[PDB]
Amino acid sequence: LIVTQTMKGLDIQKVAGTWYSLAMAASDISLLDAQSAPLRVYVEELKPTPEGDLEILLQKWENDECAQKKIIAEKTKIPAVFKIDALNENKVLVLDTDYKKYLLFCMENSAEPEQSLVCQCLVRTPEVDDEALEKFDKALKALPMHIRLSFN
Amino acid sequence: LIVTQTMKGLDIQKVAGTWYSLAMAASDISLLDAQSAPLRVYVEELKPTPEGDLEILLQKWENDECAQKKIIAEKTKIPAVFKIDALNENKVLVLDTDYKKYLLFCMENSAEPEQSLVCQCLVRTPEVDDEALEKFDKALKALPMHIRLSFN
Repeated sequence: LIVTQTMKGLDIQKVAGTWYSLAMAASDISLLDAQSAPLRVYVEELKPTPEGDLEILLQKWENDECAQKKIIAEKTKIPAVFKIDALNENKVLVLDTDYKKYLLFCMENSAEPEQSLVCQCLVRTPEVDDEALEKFDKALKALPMHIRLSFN
Repeated sequence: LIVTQTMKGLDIQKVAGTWYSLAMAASDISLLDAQSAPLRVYVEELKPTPEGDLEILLQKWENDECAQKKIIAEKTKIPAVFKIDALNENKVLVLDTDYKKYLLFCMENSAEPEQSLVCQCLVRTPEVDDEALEKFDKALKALPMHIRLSFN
């Protein structure tokens, strides 16, 4: 990705609160094949830390259960780009957000071969509104997504 | 679906030959979740029978293997609509085909609650041409597809 495709003037403190994963897209089928993929998560909550970092509350499908996992994304030199300092490092890219309604973000795997990428459209409330989905779609044409999910 | 969304003037004898599954879409995520779903098949070949019926050579993911399954779709009173006379009956709807390049078809589950539906874009040769994908996309806007796959 590029620094221009990311958001500009992002205020991490305004993304706080709960969010709902509405749609999912991925560059490689496998990445979201079954409930399988390690990138097949659902953002439940976003909590920024005073030092500017990003705490993310996810939920996964684990052993017929809905597992809660908490991972922290560290602030990098570039805004809207966060790093999940793990054995396998991941970068959380925030593309666009109005803070109030939607929030589009992606997770990129560097270690992998080409560009393992996965994005999510997050809505504040599960309203019968579809501006978020639209914004999502427009923001994904410029990317090679091979799988596309939309949730009930 | 409706008799107008199906093809008109379809010549089953011209669809003979081999085909490749290029893209997949489904009305319900589950239907194509992992290699899982019973509708997660890949058309390898289409062989029409003299009596007008349709023999389909599929391949599935079975026990870490690529299983070959042959099912026959019986000719119904309406053209481009075929029935897979099974315990669980299924209807194979052919939407549009130029016989030479692409072929768009869907599989609908009647027994299910609402409208279990799954469609495939089939190409003759895996060319670097994308008219088929386009035709596929246009033919799916008028349908509630929640999952969308595209193969390497």
